[PDB]
Amino acid sequence: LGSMKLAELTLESDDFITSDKLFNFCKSTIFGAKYVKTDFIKFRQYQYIVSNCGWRDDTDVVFLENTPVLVTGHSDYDISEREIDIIRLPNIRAWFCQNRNIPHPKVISFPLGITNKDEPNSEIHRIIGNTDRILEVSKTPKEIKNLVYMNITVKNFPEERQRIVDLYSDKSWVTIGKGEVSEEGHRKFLEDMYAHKFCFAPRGNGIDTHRLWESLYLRTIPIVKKHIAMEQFTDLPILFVNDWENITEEYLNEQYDIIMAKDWNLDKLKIDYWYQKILEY
Ligand SMILES: O=c1ccn([C@@H]2O[C@H](COP(=O)(O)OP(=O)(O)O[C@H]3OC[C@@H](O)[C@H](O)[C@H]3O)[C@@H](O)[C@H]2O)c(=O)[nH]1
Ligand SMILES: [Ca+2]
Ligand SMILES: [Ca+2]
Ligand SMILES: [Mg+2]
Ligand SMILES: [Mg+2]
Ligand SMILES: [Mg+2]
Ligand SMILES: [Mg+2]
Ligand SMILES: [Mg+2]
Ligand SMILES: [Mg+2]
Ligand SMILES: [Mg+2]
Ligand SMILES: [Mg+2]
Repeated sequence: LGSMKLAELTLESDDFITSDKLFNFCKSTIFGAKYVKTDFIKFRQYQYIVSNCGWRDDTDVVFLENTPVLVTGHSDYDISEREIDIIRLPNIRAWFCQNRNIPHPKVISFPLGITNKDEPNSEIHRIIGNTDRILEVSKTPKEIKNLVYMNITVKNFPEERQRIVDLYSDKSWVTIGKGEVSEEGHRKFLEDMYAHKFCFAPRGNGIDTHRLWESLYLRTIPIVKKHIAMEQFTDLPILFVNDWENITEEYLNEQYDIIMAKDWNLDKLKIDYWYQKILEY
């Protein structure tokens, strides 16, 4: 009903999606959702019994046969056919997950969103988890320097990321950013991203990527390869590509005009949407 254009996006400091906010939300057992780090699903030693085993100081044993809402994240691991036995539990009303990798209506994707700043005793997390710096940049005048921003660690998924660097590095309509994860390097990254219409947001070790959401919060269009993990985000202004070949200035100019003209479900970018989505169970 209240959909809007990407350029009309406004953010408050608590809007930003992080996995910590959903984990934190689920800590209040009143809301009837159990949060399990995906590793404890993949390497379960019982078919239907799992535990966070002291992750986030949570040592509760979870009986999935008596769990109405399951939420998994804080892991590059996906939910796939290997978890079909858990999905088929008649008692489970919904499975909210990062990296959905099975076309099952019970399994609901949620955005990876931004790095968890509170990740105990981690400098990198403290830096690139700063949502205040995202909010800060998002309120400055958006002045476009170029068409597409490129700043990716190729090593993390080279079959896609190597093609992007090899094909597009030398284009006049591409701006390269050097990887720097200092507090100044992170600010520079966000300011660079903000000053482009698009950024390359290829998948990494995990299918979902922080860069995808960082781009959208800065009202920049992320370019992402089509994947079942992304199939529930088609109502966000993401440019979904079949492959990484034959991206041209004329192609992106046209896609910019089409995407910026449409209305999008931008409330999906705000954590309150996913609180309410869980609260519906
Ligand atoms: O110059 C830069 C570049 C990057 N960054 C930060 O670094 C983050 C990660 O960028 P990288 O390309 O190195 O990492 P990836 O995108 O491959 O991995 C990310 O998404 C996929 C998940 O599986 C990974 O756990 C997550 O780190 C960016 O989202 C951004 O927050 C900077 O702060 N400055
Ligand atoms: Ca690069
Ligand atoms: Ca193509
Ligand atoms: Mg069992
Ligand atoms: Mg996961
Ligand atoms: Mg998951
Ligand atoms: Mg992280
Ligand atoms: Mg990381
Ligand atoms: Mg990029
Ligand atoms: Mg992809
Ligand atoms: Mg063309």
